[PDB]
Amino acid sequence: QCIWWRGLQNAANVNQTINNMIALNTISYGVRFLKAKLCIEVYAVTRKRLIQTGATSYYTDDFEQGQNLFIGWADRKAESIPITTPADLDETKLTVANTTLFDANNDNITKEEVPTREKWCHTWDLDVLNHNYLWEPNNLDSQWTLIPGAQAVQPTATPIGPTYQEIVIATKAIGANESALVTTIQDRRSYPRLMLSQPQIKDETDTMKFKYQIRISTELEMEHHIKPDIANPWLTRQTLPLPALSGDGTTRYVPCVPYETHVSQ
Amino acid sequence: EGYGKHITSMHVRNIFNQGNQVIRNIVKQQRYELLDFTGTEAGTTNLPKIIPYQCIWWRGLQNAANVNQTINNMIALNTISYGVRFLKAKLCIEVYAVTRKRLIQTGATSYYTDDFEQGQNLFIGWADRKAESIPITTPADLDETKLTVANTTLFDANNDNITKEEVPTREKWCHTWDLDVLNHNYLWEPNNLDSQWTLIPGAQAVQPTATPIGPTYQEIVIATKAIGANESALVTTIQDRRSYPRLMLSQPQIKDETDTMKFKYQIRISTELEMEHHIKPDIANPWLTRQTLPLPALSGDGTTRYVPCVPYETHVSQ
Amino acid sequence: EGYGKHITSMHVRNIFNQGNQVIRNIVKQQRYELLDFTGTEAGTTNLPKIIPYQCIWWRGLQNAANVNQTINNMIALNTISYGVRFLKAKLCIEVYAVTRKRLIQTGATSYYTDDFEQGQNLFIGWADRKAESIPITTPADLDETKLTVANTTLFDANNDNITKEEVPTREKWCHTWDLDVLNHNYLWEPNNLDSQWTLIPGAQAVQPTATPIGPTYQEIVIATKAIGANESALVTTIQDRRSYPRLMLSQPQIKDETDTMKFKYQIRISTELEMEHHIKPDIANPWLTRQTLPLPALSGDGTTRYVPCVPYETHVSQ
Amino acid sequence: EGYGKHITSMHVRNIFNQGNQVIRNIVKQQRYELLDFTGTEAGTTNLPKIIPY
Repeated sequence: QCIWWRGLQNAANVNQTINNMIALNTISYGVRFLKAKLCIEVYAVTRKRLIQTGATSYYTDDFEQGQNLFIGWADRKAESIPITTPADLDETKLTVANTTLFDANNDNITKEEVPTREKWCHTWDLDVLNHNYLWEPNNLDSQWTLIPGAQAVQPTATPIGPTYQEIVIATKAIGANESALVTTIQDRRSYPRLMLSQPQIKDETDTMKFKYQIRISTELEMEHHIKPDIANPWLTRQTLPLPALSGDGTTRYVPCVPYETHVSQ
Repeated sequence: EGYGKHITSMHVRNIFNQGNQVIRNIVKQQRYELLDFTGTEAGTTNLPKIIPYQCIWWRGLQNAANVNQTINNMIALNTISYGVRFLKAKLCIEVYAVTRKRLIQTGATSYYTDDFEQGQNLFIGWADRKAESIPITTPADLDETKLTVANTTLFDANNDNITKEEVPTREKWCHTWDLDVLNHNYLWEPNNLDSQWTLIPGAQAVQPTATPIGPTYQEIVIATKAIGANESALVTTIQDRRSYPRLMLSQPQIKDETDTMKFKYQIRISTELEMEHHIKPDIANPWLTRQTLPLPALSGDGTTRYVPCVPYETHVSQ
Repeated sequence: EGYGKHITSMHVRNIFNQGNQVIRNIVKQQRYELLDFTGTEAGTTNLPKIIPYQCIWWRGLQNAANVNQTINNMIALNTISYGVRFLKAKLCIEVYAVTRKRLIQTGATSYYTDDFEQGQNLFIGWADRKAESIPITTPADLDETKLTVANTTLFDANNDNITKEEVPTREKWCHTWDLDVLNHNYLWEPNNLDSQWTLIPGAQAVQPTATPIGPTYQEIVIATKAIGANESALVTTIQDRRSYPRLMLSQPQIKDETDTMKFKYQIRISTELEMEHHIKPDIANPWLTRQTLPLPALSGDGTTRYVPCVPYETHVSQ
Repeated sequence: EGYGKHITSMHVRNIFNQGNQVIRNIVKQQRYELLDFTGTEAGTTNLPKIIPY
């Protein structure tokens, strides 16, 4: 949900691709994201087996291929992601206290289990916008910037603005002289919270502890509409900014609504 | 390696329905009522009778003495439902009798008697081609028998602006409204319909500025709903402009001698309001509200509040 | 003589439905639970795990921590319904893991560790071909993880009376019951299912004389229901004899060294109980009860009460 | 042994394009200019005008 496809959680990962987008966003008046593709691979599954010599206890790591990684969708539930900083986006170190996929009383999660040699790869269609509108070019250097698509929920402590509601209304300031009125119809999009977890197994004392090796592949297709040959400052009327968590708040919560109901006509 | 006819490999499943389940209930209220234009007081005057179909009166809220188990169902279904979409509201009226008050004089005193006039018949006013509103003080004011507006009539000698259908005794007049305006997969917040200022679905863009409705009467809806202190929801929907003219009942206007003739009708007013409740999902989602927008309601501190009842919508060629 | 397209001659109608309306709700309860045969106490012993499908445990009554909005729907629908008929109860079990406790000794002390055995698998005991009952003290006793019966096992060296299907990890074992026995247009009294001694539909004619059920387990039902001080109702129905054997779960019985090997399984036990609620009619009829007979329940002052769980019914040629 | 419609066995992939991507831009320059052979100075003389394509 955060624009993490740039790998903003770390500066050590910048592919020339990102360096292209940074450039193309200088020469483009607007962009429309599409076909964001998340593709995950599990090379290994490793469990920490406690051991005791009776003098001391040391841990070792063994391969369990039978067990496998789980892809939680956090569907059928309303859960948000705290974001303090971009480093917090790292899915390896990102967690929410008192959350689990396996809930003994009521299991609300749809989850697909990913074995080692099988790769789990999901795709999002990020072009919601119609009526010939586009997204303001963003180098995606801010994590509070959230993907296209409208999940109408916003924290009142961090007002998004119009960009999560199907019917958009915004007054953009081109300059001191000219405001622009942007109005668009985009479809409500859910974007449930997606999470990864190990099997929950009580074993002895605390639950079993697995550590997975994965290769997480990402493709975010972006169509940049380049600025015209002659400067038009007023193309902005077709561009509306990316949704972003606003406010003075250091930590900010993305809605991640699970799903949208469907109604017959 | 396991054996059984029931066994099968594990596949992705979560049995929970994520809110796709629906329940269609019909809110039914049926009454045999007196329309008395004879009386000089308490809305029994010659003044026409207004049916507040625009207010959600289909629950028979004008009186607590009429609560059918149906309403007691809706009350329940509205506890377990995140949203509902009204549809096919059906008003069906029957005239069992027509009774006129014939003045009589013995010369010592004058007494009234009641005779049957079958030739004359009840009139259904639409108040079309005119802009008229209904004052609502309280729910008891919704009663169409006692509900009136001063200095109003169906028969206007100078200009007759009313479309009106005349209902004979043994003929029943039954009209139907399609109350599902909402599209783009939106629904109405569940309401037990205990408030009369709550108005039916459909968008008649007029609102009194003394009692601001909010967005729900304009085709393009924009609202920020408070789910909790933490999360606001932005509801935006396109619904069609709907007229909902003021519908009223009246007797013939006949000058006779002195004041006009006075009729009193016996009618059975049958009502069916079809409601499709979308039940809450198996797992609590507080944020389904983003697909629900509240019923239109007359707001403000005002005790008396006027429903627009716009007569009609023009049509334009493309 | 009246004019309109809506008008028509009066015909016999009463819009009220006289109870013909139905609502199908699915009671869903889904859990990821631990089956621990390692522990020496609190039903975690080697003793097999019993699933009390015979008790109405589909509400997850063994714990209040599991209440899905579904159950909160049934609670409501049972307020507005005169009767319900259960059907297509579906039990679906999944094994995510299989974990054995391997004893270890350093010679100073002995500690236990847990390893994965995928080759071994969970067993579904049917307790068929045998007559076994389930003690129920309280609803918490319904938990199939901690529910056990002393001196019971699936593997009996001398005579093995159990039909049992073995469930590997990635395979899910899912069985289904048809809970609509009732015919002749009869229904079950609405029950919020807050009592475990309440037992599922279907007639297993056995009852403990210490806890008399009443007529509801015999094909030919006869009961006098008290509607009020004034009116008794006589309910009589023909329903088919249903077995409902005791279903239980267990680990392999392996003697190894000293006590048998000890496995602990991780499972997700999925449940769908389809319920068709017949809503109360628009007008109160207290006497619909004549078509409803109460759910079977273990009665008496007894704290602990035994469900029969008859294994099977014989079949005879005509 | 894993379940999903998205899941599939792992195959050789490196999503990176190794330079096969191309962008066609048209460099456009458009002008309304004066050709003056009248002036006696500053290349405005009779001498022809050369376009340095």
